[PDB]
Amino acid sequence: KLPPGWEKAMSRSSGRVYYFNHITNASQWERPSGEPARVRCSHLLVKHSQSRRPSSWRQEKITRTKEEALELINGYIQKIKSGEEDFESLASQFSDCSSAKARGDLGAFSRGQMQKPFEDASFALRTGEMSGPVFTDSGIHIILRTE
Ligand SMILES: Cn1nc(CO)c2ccccc21
Ligand SMILES: Cn1nc(CO)c2ccccc21
Ligand SMILES: Cn1nc(CO)c2ccccc21
Repeated sequence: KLPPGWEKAMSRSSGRVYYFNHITNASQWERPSGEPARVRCSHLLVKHSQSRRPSSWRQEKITRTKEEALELINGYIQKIKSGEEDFESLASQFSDCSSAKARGDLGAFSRGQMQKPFEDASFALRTGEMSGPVFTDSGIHIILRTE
């Protein structure tokens, strides 16, 4: 039926069908469109107190809760989807990953290099697509597949 990871669901608030991807946590109204040795991704990381390393270039001691991290991630996704902000702009300003200085770009990678949920989401994204919140031991990620 649908590309890897996609399923149909019903909006609680509207009653209209939508599509959700359980690998990437992406969700959208439109039916999803249409694997490579490597992908290229950018990400925005929000760390929390249970991150493997609760520290970043933004904050020496990261104290926010995982739930608070998820709310930040949700808010960034909303601004990216509305066009109010660009992913690259938000990553540069707010990613707790040092890749913030490269607008979140991580370069190209294969399977067997990244943390597993990150890898799975990255390879399930089509070129140009963005994930929903993806959880790893680093924190919570928004992932943008660029190649
Ligand atoms: C961890 N990481 N990975 C990349 C790849 O762009 C990068 C670039 C600048 C700073 C930190 C970085
Ligand atoms: C600048 N740069 N680039 C990469 C991966 O390409 C990387 C990984 C760890 C730290 C810095 C890094
Ligand atoms: C080893 N590894 N795994 C991930 C996935 O979060 C990651 C992100 C940035 C730099 C290195 C990284």
